Amino acid sequence: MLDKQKELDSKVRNVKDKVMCIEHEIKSLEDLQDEYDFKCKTLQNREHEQEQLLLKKMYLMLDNKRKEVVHKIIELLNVTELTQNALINDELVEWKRRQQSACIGGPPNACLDQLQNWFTIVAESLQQVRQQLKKLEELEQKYTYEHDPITKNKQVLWDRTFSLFQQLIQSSFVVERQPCMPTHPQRPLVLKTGVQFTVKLRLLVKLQELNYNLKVKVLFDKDVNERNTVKGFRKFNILGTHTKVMNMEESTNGSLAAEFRHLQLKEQKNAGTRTNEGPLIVTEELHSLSFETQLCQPGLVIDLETTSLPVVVISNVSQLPSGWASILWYNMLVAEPRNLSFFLTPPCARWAQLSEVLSWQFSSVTKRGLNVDQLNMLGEKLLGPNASPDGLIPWTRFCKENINDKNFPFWLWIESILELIKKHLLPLWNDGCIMGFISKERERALLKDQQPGTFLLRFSESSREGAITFTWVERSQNGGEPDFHAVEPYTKKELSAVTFPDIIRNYKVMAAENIPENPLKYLYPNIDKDHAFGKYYSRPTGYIKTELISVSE
Amino acid sequence: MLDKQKELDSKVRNVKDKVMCIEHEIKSLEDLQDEYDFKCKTLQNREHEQEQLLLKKMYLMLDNKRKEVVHKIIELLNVTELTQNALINDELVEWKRRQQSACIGGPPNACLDQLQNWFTIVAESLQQVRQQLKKLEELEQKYTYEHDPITKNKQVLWDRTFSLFQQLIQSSFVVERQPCMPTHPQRPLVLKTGVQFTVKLRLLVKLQELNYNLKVKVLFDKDVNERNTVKGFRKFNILGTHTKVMNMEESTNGSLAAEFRHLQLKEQKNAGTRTNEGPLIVTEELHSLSFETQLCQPGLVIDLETTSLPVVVISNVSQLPSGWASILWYNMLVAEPRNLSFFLTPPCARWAQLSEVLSWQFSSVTKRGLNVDQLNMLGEKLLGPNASPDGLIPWTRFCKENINDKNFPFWLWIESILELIKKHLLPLWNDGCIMGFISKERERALLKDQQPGTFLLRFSESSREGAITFTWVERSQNGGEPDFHAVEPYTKKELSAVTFPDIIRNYKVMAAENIPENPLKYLYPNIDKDHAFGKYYSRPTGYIKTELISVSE
DNA sequence: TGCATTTACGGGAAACTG
DNA sequence: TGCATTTACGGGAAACTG
Repeated sequence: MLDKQKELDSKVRNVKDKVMCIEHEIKSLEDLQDEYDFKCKTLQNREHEQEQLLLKKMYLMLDNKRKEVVHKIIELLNVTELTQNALINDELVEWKRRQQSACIGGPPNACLDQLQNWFTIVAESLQQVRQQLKKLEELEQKYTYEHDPITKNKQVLWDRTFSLFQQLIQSSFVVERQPCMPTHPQRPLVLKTGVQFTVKLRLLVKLQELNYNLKVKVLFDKDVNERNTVKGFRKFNILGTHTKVMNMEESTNGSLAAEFRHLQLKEQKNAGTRTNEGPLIVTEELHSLSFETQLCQPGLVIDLETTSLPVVVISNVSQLPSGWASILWYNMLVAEPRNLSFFLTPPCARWAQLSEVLSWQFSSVTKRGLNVDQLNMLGEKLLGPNASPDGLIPWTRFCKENINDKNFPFWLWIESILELIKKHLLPLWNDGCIMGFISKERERALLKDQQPGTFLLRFSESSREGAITFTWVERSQNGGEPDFHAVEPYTKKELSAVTFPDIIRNYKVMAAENIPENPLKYLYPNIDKDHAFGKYYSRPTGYIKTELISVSE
Repeated sequence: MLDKQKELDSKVRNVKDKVMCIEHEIKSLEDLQDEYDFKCKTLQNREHEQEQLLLKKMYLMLDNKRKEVVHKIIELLNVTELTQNALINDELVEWKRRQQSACIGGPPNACLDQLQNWFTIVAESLQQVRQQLKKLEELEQKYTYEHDPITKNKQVLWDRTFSLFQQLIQSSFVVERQPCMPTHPQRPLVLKTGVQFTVKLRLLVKLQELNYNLKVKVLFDKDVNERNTVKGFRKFNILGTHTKVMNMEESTNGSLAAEFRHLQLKEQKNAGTRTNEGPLIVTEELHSLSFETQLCQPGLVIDLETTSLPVVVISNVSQLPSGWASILWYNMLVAEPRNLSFFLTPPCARWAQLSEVLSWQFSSVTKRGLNVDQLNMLGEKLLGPNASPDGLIPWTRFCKENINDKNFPFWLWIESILELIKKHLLPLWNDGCIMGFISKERERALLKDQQPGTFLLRFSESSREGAITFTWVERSQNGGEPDFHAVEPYTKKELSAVTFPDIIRNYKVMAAENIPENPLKYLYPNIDKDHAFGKYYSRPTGYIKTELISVSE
């Protein structure tokens, strides 16, 4: 809450206060050297027409006061550095991690307003300290003498003030929204050669003499040593309009921003790399956008510069799945050190950290993430029976390496289930009708429940296209549980034709010449089908109407 | 058969024969002026060391023989013109119509070999007649005299021979295969901005001193006055490599050809036309490819030139349907006169001519066209109860203008039915299982047939997506026909999910608590379902198998 | 020879301009 | 304001190159 923000805030007032205060002192000193000027100039020349002593004791004040002014700036400057350290190395830093996490889903990041505020106040305050060092520069360029407080102090001061300004502005230039294809908005750090994508820069030092002044140019792979060292490294060029100029309009509430839309990548086919497909890493190489600009002024010439988070580049949305797998692993095990050679030695993740991201994956796309018992199932797929919250899942295991006995990788498996929910199960998923992930051993051991006529909804473990199922329980006459019963899993092909509610409503089980049955009374504990799936059912010389319907035996 | 071909052929021998024959005569004359030369030259100068008369009577022969030579070429030339008329204005002409018809489906066109033959023989023969006019040019450039048969004849002859050659070669240059997108091979005169398409030129005068000599360049809309006169006329540019050179290799069996692949159109967005969408004609404007080249030689400089059939240009295969509608109507009511302003006043077609094309539409895509009773149904849709084979179907009626009461045009309706067969009904269509087109009045009046358990397959008349149905007959107890019965039509959406054979195999009709029925015993006259659709049916701790199935009530 | 990655095109939907 | 035509992108399959 206001744990730091209050502290921090406090300090920024402190600066602002000190700067005014200098500013009186400068006036009063701007007076007293005049007053002297007047009285001296009438008294130096005088005889052209009871002690006292004005000239000897009073002069003193043209010393005293200047000393007090000079020493007093120095105190301000020293403070300002403390402040500026707190604000650049904690405050901003923290926001940027917070944003890293927003990208792979996770708690949404706060606005850049509060920050923009501090940054701008401390950046105004310096600017004022700039001018007074020039007003004192003036007084010296009136009157000077043996030891002139403002002749020893002049250059060190000037140099500090600018040193400070420079660090300050440099740090403000920041990627307010990282690169993204519009047609893929939950998937923001993967690009495809061809499609257009958007970036937003933003400066935090909202002055008004920086309006239509800064011209940002975009670059790509600039200074990436992995072009020479890594065999097979692709190369590209940005197509759209790069240069934009950064302006207060457009984005509301000030914000001195620049929102590129219409940017594109194209590969640089030049043989060259010769696309060695026997190299170090598949297309999970990371590549980096860069932005550049420069703040030109009377006596000022600041180069700015920054960098998106590492990006992945693909050709075909076929790849996107595996592509997002790489952006997860990096924005989860890396603080920012742009480690474009990360996948050469990709470290292991702890189960405790994995799980909360796996959850984020569903919470972002739907309206409900992965509960506890669910997670324990995927726990055990990766980790074994002993699924401690410390266990280490290696990057092979999560992504390129078949599960226990199957012909697919684990991440590809979830990725499909996730795609199925998105386009055929949202309503049932939002509303908690689906258990989804549950072992076919704890699923029996929870169906010695009730009325021979209860059924769960699972996700097939054996598919690759991602596929829902259902299981129910009978009475076998032996005085015990049934073998229980599950139907071959409904994938997209069936589901496209009739809905999964409609399937359930009307399933039959048939014979030769027997009235056909309907063995689905109860959803999980006790819910009568036509209440659980009530609201999702569709609808309730003269063609006769038909329905599709799924049937067994 | 060999009705003309024999005649024609005959004549071409005639030419070839005459040319040899000249050729002896030229030799024997090439001798007799020598012989004279020898005897004269010994006798002119003689005294430097019984009558007779050699010099006076014999000389005569240097006249006689030359006269006979000269007159004799003239006979050849005169003949050759007759031949060349027959071959250019009937023979070629006919082939080209034959090809026009191949494009909208129809009897496949013969090879260009036979033609290539004639063309080449008559084109060799001239070439020889070229040379002898130069061998006689020589004899004159030996010896001459009062009336020299070959001084009056020299220029007229020379000029004729070339006049002839020129017409001959000009006519050979011909579009052996008209433009087409590979991904759309039954639809060859419609192009889409973006896709690549192919053309083949071919010359018919297969000489060997025209190999890597002729460089064909492609053009587009060249000399099309409908760019200035017609408001809204689009414009374009060919992208790929235009110039190709025409070579004997590549295409086997000689053939001096040039097969462009990789050609593309792009619109010329330049405002300009300003895309007035209140002009004369929708995108059914016709546009024309042109080919050009030039046959450069010692003393010869022939410009060649030709033109594809009019083409239609679209943006999106959405349009292709209506697009093909325009290519049908033109290659059916127009002999070739490139009437790019045809759709401004589009004439009416007679039912007799329509029908055979409508048939061609199915015969081309499947393996069976439209029988007689079928045609009579579409007869009556367009024409009325009185569907004479002379009735006039106007172009509105066939294409842009709703049917009697419906919300679609007739051609769009067939176009859909046609698309349905192509991707879900081929086998049943090939094998005559489907009546398809039959009025819902003659369909009752042919189902007071038999065992309450017969059913046809129709095509819905009310769809727009194109949709099959089935109807069957009962027994009502009243001692007469049933109301009969038809199911709401199965379109692509159902059909994609389960097949139309599988539908039929298992349809049920259901109740609350009654065993469900199967009212489809017999296909049309008497065929037991499971024989008619026998061969098309699919197939005949442990998931339990299901099926989709269509059900009524 | 096989697998990985990229291209090319169809179809659907949104965007554009008259 | 509405309709026609074109663009932009996803997904599937073929083509390419190591």
